[PDB]
Amino acid sequence: LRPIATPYPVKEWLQPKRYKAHLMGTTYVYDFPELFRQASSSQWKNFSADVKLTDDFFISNELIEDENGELTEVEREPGANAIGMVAFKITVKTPEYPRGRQFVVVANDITFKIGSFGPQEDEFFNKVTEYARKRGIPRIYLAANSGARIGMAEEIVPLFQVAWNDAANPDKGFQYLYLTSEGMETLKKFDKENSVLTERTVINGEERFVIKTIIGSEDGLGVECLRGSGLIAGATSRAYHDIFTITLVTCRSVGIGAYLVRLGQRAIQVEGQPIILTGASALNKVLGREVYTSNLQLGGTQIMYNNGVSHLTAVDDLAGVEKIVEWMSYVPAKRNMPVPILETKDTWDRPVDFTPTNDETYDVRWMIEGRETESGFEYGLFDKGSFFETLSGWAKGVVVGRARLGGIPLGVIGVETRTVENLIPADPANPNSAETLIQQAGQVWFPNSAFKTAQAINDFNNGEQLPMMILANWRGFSGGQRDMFNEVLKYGSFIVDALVDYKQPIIIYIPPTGELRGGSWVVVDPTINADQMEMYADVNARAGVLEPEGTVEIKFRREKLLDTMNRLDDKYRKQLADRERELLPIYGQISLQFADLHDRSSRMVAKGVISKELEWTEARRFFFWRLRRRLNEEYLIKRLSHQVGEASRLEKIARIRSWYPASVDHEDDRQVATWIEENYKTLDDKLKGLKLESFA
Amino acid sequence: LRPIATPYPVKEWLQPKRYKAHLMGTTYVYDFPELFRQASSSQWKNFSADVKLTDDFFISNELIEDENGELTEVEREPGANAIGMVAFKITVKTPEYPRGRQFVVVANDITFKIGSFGPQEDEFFNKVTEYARKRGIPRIYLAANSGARIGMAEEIVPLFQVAWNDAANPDKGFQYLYLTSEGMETLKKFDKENSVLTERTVINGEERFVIKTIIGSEDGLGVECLRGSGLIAGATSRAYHDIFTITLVTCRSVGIGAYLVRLGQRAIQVEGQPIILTGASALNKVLGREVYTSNLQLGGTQIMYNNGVSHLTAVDDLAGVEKIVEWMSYVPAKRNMPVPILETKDTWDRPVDFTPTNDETYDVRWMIEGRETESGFEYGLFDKGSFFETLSGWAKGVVVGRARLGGIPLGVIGVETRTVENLIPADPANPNSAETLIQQAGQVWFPNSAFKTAQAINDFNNGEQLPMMILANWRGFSGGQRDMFNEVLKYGSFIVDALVDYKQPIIIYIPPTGELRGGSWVVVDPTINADQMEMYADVNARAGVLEPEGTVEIKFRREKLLDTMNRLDDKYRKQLADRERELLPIYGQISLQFADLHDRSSRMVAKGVISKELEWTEARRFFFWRLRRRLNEEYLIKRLSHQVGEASRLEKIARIRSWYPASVDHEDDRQVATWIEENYKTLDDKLKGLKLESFA
Ligand SMILES: O=C(c1c2ccccc2cc2ccccc12)N1CCC(N2CCC[C@@H](C(=O)N3CCOCC3)C2)CC1
Ligand SMILES: O=C(c1c2ccccc2cc2ccccc12)N1CCC(N2CCC[C@@H](C(=O)N3CCOCC3)C2)CC1
Repeated sequence: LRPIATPYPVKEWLQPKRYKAHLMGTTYVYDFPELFRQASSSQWKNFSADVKLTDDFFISNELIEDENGELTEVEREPGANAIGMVAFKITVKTPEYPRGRQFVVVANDITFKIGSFGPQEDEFFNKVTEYARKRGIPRIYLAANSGARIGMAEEIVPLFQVAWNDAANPDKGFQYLYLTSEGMETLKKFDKENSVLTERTVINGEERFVIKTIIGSEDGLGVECLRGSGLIAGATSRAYHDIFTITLVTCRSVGIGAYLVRLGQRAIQVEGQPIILTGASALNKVLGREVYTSNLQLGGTQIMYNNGVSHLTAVDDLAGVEKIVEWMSYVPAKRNMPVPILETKDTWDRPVDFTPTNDETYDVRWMIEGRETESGFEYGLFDKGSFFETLSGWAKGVVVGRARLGGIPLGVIGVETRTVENLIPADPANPNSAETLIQQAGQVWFPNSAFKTAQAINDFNNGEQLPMMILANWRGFSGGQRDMFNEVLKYGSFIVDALVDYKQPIIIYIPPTGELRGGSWVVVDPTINADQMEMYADVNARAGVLEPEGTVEIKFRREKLLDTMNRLDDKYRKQLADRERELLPIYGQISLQFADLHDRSSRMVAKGVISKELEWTEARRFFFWRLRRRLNEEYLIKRLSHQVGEASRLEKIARIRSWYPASVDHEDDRQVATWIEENYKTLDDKLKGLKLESFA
Repeated sequence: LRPIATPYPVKEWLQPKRYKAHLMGTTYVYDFPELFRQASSSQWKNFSADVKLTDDFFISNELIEDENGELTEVEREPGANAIGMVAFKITVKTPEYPRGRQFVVVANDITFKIGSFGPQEDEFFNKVTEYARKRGIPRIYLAANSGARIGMAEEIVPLFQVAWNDAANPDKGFQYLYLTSEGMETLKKFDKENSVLTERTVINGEERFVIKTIIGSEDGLGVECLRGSGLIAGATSRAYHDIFTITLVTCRSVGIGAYLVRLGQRAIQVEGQPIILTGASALNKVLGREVYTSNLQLGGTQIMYNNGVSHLTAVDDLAGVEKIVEWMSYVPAKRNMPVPILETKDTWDRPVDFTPTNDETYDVRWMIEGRETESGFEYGLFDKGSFFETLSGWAKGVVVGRARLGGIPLGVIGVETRTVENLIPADPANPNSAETLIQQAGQVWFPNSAFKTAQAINDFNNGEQLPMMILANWRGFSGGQRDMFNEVLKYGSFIVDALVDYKQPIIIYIPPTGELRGGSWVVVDPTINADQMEMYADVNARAGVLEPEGTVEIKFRREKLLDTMNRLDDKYRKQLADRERELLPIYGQISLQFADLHDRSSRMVAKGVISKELEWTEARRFFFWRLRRRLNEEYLIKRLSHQVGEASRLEKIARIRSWYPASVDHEDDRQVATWIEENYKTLDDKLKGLKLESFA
């Protein structure tokens, strides 16, 4: 016992495994539920400081397999785990779910066989994933591992013999490995006969048992660990489409560990804990030369957070747990439950204060969440303090996060107007390599930002099941050689695929000072998914195939411009060339103005390509009710889908709207949401009555 | 008329549009059905040279919209198209479908408004896509366009007026654009009142109508073209998952044209025809300096074929049409029809001649299709002349193509053992750029090859609906800094997602001299999709978590090695150090051999991670019947799925197998396929009898 004379018992002595986990720079597995309790309690303090919490607000129950391999809840002492994988069922009362919400936490025990994955850990991880999926509840994975387990048939080590070419000269080589009769008998005696595959031959009177294959009695030596890794990789790929999956890299994640991080998509990486495939030491042995000095050069935050493999970084385990808990606050309690509404001091009924100007640089985050000013806080489009930005280390030209609109949680995609830089590191493995700094202008989709946009859309859709708003402001895709060669077309196409798959309301809004041109409009147009998408343009927004300079270059050429000079200039109507030179700069400005006059939201409304033209200051009030009306109609569309089996979305929606009182303006979002919420139980009775269904 | 005195009528004079298309270096739209007829006739000649074909073997009928916008077949003169998009319904008798197969060909008319996409071309393209999809038939798109159509309100051009700050000095600036009463009246007279949005003001006695927005009377000027582009982009994204989609880049594909190429995935690019977003001329104007000299620098084959955006290149239009027709020969006639069997002179019943050796370099294509030798042709795993390689210009470390196994079409993925190089071009837009040459060793998955593998899997699955064979031979993923930073984890994960989605039989086969290690096994293990996947290892294959050098380094260290010296060496059992130095190189070899003895297919069988260990020479005979048995059982599984609605795959398969005569060995593929094919109609009666179904 060390240290002596402490006020309370030495927890690292009662369970020496806690000390081992600590010695490896990570939280001991059994102490993670306590971190979730601390993080959950902080959520309450930040929400309503006056709330009196009691320990019954949070329950953690360890899940273990029974005799028939079925998961069951247990209350046992920490460190009793017979396998290197542990799980907990968490039931927490949160500000968004005051009566309780549930989730599962799976974790590697780094103190158990270095946190390696053997067949038993793989089958348990899979069982826990299926458990989460069956219930529709989130699956949190805490990664702290050495990858797939490795071994050798340790029983064959003291028994094997070598068929030397020349016994007196070992250096001269060997023919094969073999066992003797006494070697064979040793295996027979310990019931390990099938540990080797032998072939008997007689050499100079003595019978040799030529080892043809070594199998081993102990399970979890090789391929069986690789099979199990495959099983859990496929399980995670499926879980991502079904439930909310998130991973916290808590010590290091190797091989299958690294793949699991990616397959669950949403990842929080603790500073200094690497996500690696092959370690730096092993790589130097493969390369010959001592190339790398740390695993952080391969899988640190400097790699993974900059990549977008790590969505967020955390200073320590508790910060990571706090970020999981914060992220989950935007997510339904379970699959297909409504998005969790959480109204704060910042009500829907107010104008938007922060307004962008064409002559001034702005951070898009100011439009999203507002900004502090010497003269007071300028509120933005979304609820004050609700913006939770993710993928913040990668493709900084797009800003992705979760936010709340008068309490309604949603995914937000905004455009960074400021030029962004990123540094490609020099790989020590190549002596003829140097670090490159890449600049990328704002309001242009590059391969990385196109990938980030698609990624964000998919992550809001799967598991999170959130509605979305895109504050669309792109001049197009980068069509230059570098970006075309770097497959910008592929990444842009992922955006289309991501929108086709979206199952919740989408709002595309071209903001004030914003533009949506050529290829950028194509990839985000509401006809991609008419069931979910809707588009709005601000009165101060712009849109067209080309920018005014482009339109003029193709459609308002010199002959058209000179004819305009002939019409509008008294002097024009060699003495022409001198007036041409004088007039040309201002007539170029006239044609640019003529072109820009087509690019207005009024033309967008006239041509029916936008639902409405909006005023930014009034957008919060408009979108709050539009979204709230939309969530309600979508709820009723889903109920109707059960009650028929075969009807189109247009048919379902028209039927639901036929139920509204004749006095109800179908175009009034507030009136429509107010009537539905006043009649959920009445509409339910209407639906239960429609159960006069027998259709072939 | 030019030229005079030709033997037959001058087709470029009868229809001057044919000459226009030719002048732009492309085939005239109406002449494309003839290219499909020529290509189809060549298919027959290559299959059975003696076949007598008559014109009734090929039928092309143009599709146009009727009064109610419904597609109908027409026989009209070429060049009569009122829109810049044309379509044809093709009915061809091919070697794999001698009674006929159908498909639709959509194409831009480059002679109609420069092949630009206006709202009418967009609605027609979408209508044709839906037509193809409803019928399950392939959709071939021939791209020859200038992207979305652009325009201005040409009626406002001679009418507009400028509110000069100082009329005598135009250079001093202007306030706004306006119309006069006579300008307003001109619009009123021609029923174009809504061409502008005006606001009347009186300035110095004269009434000015301030132009606030220009709308225009003509449709297809801007945003409406962008909306239509969005519609067709989403339509193509959906079509790719539903039917066989392919695109031939026949002149140039701009903006939406480029996106359509990618969204349909499978693309054949004719040499010298660019896939661009923004042209070189427009880019130089944006950049200031004359940076690019050709659109080929942005979207030529040197970019797109090297990228994997273009799956194949073609020397001319007919070569492209020939490649479409060849690709389609592996594809079912329509969605959910069986894969087209095509037996050739190369029967299933033969050994595999080409065998790889560890001491010699080989091209994996020799294992796939065989190779010519001075002593005769050495047959490979698949049918002679059946290997159709695609994505051949990109990530050359993986070899992807379609092939036939005793007539059975399937997708093949093989590993290039030879080191591959690729040149990243220097972008002229950046003066501080130089071309980089990247070497990548064989049997290692890099970001590009991981992406290509996933891409291939998805392209075999969607629309092609083919079974697949992966001749798995990877040592792992590249875990170095460069590849980790270039998101190898993301690309590797796409492989898992692609396998989870696979709906046809998969065979994973570790070939002779081949290995499957660590991360490479994980990503391809059959537990990822047990309903479709199966794994086999050759008797001369190897597999383990690490390579023997790695296993020794972690599990057969110096203390274990010295104990072995103590046991096996008479002299060992400072005088120790000298013997240690002598023994160490050979004892390192012993431990490497000990480790390798675990890596055998016998351990894989023993541990139940492979279905069987195989002999390469006998693989063709084995796989032919395994695949044929599998296709049959899968057919019966689908029929049963209709007749119940709710039963697991394990339940369905066990039930189908309960129908086999008691004498039938369920493990005998040939006997199982022979019995099913002898009883399809009997099993059908059994299924029709199971239609005593009323389950709640
Ligand atoms: O409207 C024009 C256009 C001009 C725009 C600005 C100045 C001069 C122009 C000249 C043009 C001449 C003819 C057609 C279009 C023109 N476009 C051409 C450029 C298009 N881009 C959209 C955003 C990405 C841009 C791009 O590809 N880049 C710019 C940044 O990265 C390198 C390459 C180009 C936008 C449409
Ligand atoms: O088995 C070993 C291993 C050794 C292999 C060969 C020589 C020396 C080794 C030393 C090792 C020491 C400790 C663990 C594993 C070792 N592995 C470590 C390397 C693993 N790679 C699989 C294929 C890709 C390889 C890789 O990441 N590269 C190689 C090519 O590109 C750059 C980086 C490494 C394979 C597993």
